[PDB]
Amino acid sequence: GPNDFEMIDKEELEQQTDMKSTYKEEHPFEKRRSEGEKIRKKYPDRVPVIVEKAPKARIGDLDKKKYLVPSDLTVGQFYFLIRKRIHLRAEDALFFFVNNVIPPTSATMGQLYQEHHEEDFFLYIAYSDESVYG
Amino acid sequence: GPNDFEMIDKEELEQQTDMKSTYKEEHPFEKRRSEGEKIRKKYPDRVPVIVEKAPKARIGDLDKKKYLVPSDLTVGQFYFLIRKRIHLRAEDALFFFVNNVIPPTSATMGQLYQEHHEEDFFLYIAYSDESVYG
Repeated sequence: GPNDFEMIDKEELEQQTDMKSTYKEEHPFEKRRSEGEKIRKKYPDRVPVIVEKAPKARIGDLDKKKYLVPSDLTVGQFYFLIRKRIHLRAEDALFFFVNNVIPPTSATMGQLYQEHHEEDFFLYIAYSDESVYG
Repeated sequence: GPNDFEMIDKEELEQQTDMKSTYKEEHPFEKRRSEGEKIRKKYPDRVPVIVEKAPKARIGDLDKKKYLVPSDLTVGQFYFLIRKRIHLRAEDALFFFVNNVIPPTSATMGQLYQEHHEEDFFLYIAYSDESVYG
């Protein structure tokens, strides 16, 4: 409601410790929100995901950071598809982080997007060789 | 199924960074699980909550750690009632952390317990004067 009070709640301060994103640094919020809003409108069966390396990760690079992922793929299948894009062995460690936390491997990409997408309509994922974002 | 393979999942490694608890260090898991199962059976309308101070918190002490909380109380109301037990002013900073994260102030204690109780059936909350757990 335009004339209703907006509650400011302590948990918003979690954003003080959000994961680093060069993507966010290079692109202003309004352009990001524009593109993610347009792409969610255009591929509603898919979610847009920015996949970036964690600051101290010792792990092979990824060419593209922007992915349109079917919303019914699990996180585990996404591990496989990113691993295949990085060209990692099955044994090479690969960890995802959403809001600094390893997401459930059973979870769907659509459920992660619904719960953790940002106000620019993008889901941000960091990847590392280690199990702690750092 | 006992004869079925148990999935070992990457997100379990989140527990490597679990918040400190003097309670868990002083009481072995099996005694805690016994008490949390018995107390969940006796009080189905309530959730058992362990409230302990964060390692770096500069904040008044709590005489008791063990609380039986009605599961329909909000996080905001639980803030108020813990505030009343510490005897803090309204304007004195007080933050809760569940699994290192500030919970939603609108969430119910029962929901928080459902998503975040540990295998001893206790919900663990740390409190601090600062907005980041440390």
